[PDB]
Amino acid sequence: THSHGLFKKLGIPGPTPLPFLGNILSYHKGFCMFDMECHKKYGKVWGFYDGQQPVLAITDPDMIKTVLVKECYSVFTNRRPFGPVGFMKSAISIAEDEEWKRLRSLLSPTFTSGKLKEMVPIIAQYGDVLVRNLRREAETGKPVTLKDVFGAYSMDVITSTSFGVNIDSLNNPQDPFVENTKKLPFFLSITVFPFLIPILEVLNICVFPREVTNFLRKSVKRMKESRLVDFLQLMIDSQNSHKALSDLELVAQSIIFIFAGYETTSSVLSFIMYELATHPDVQQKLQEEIDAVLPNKAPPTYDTVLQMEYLDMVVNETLRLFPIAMRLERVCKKDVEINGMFIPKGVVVMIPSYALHRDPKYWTEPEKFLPERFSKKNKDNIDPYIYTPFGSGPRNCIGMRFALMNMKLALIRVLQNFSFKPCKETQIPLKLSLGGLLQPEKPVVLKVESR
Ligand code: HEM
Ligand SMILES: CC(C)(C)OC(=O)N[C@H](CS[C@H](Cc1ccccc1)C(=O)NCc1cccnc1)Cc1ccccc1
Repeated sequence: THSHGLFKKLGIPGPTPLPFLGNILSYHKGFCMFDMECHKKYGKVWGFYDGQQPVLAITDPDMIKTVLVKECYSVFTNRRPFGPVGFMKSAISIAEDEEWKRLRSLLSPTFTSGKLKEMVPIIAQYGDVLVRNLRREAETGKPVTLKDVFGAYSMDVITSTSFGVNIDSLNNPQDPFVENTKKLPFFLSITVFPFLIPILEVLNICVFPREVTNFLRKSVKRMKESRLVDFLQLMIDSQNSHKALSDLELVAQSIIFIFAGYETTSSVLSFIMYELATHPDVQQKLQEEIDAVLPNKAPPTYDTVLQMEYLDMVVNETLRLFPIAMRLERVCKKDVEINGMFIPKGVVVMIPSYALHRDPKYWTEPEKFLPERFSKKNKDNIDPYIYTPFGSGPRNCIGMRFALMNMKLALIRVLQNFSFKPCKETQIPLKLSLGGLLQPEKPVVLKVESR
């Protein structure tokens, strides 16, 4: 301190920071709105300060590719640290440098296409649970809260695809597992006071409610020593050139996968159903495609899901509008130059995906939900370093193909059986949480009718 002269020195523009707070008061309307304003106010690069922490936003695609792919191992290896994390330091998305590289290797084969194909039957079964739970509300002409019913399904897939546990968490009961996973303003104080992280790490306050972590640490070792197709097994089989996965490390990845696949899968489904309800022609076109590929509500398979091109377009265009990461970030670990621009050590480089996905300079009518932008005709004109809903380079979303498959199997089975209509209580137009997550302000409620 005061680092608040850094961008002024390098001649990079940006909004003037306030002492101690940097630019964070500018987050009051949300990260996303701030990034769009900076994009329009300042052009291709700009800097700002989370507290004392310099953040350099970059929007040039070549420069993005340099940061995410070309210089990843050498410079831009880690994300911005947050805490306190406790033992979750060993989790893949949080770990750093060689320890992350290791964990990436031990977990990468778990997410192959081949392994994903063997997970489809198990992921198929809970699609049926999803329909029946939906019908009980469709037969009772009462509006439905999608996040609840989609969460129940996403919850259902996680416990099965990661541990073998099998529940209908929606109704079926207070089964011992649904509840510790229920615990599925503090994080802002971190940024003005990031020097308090090591404080909280010697105090063992875990952002992961220390009890849940205590529940699964023992829960895993119950499962481990009971067996001795799912993620736990795929990881246990792995610990049988890198030191094998420890027993606590395995747990920490389990936790990351539960987090990853719960509110992401559920929220993206809710975003998709909102678009399909408020664009009835897309919904019908999708329903026809599904009936053409799977006549008589034939059960979807891995191969038939990959066959559905309009399904893919609907999914991709939704992710354009609602990229739930909002931003991609890498810590600069060395003095470097990329594409004719100096970057000093310790700067956080940030790619503002939300802003890039809704930038008129690449997207016509960016606010409109228009699946055709992803027609095999048009999909080729889309810069992969502008549309980046799963990141890019060695540190992109490891769960990407699982998550696309998991969501699509849900949609297919659901669209075979129901149509989705707006209720008077639907928020139209949907608004984003002014807060820190990409979620709707009010939850998505829609009318559900049986075909
Ligand atoms: C639609 C759902 C999802 C989306 C849009 C999504 C998106 C992302 C994005 C944008 C990143 C950052 C990548 C980067 O910085 O370049 C990421 C990281 C990650 N995601 Fe996902 N994700 C989703 C679901 C999942 C699921 C289901 C898993 C299951 C395990 C998962 C596991 C991970 C992991 C482990 C990382 C950290 C990768 C690493 O640091 O090596 N994600 N995800
Ligand atoms: C800005 C603040 C500090 C408020 O919260 C974050 O920093 N939020 C996370 C960073 S840990 C994240 C999820 C998580 C893990 C433990 C406890 C809560 C949450 C994780 O790794 N989840 C797997 C995942 C999540 C979403 C998409 N795909 C994969 C979000 C994150 C986004 C992209 C890459 C890595 C992390």
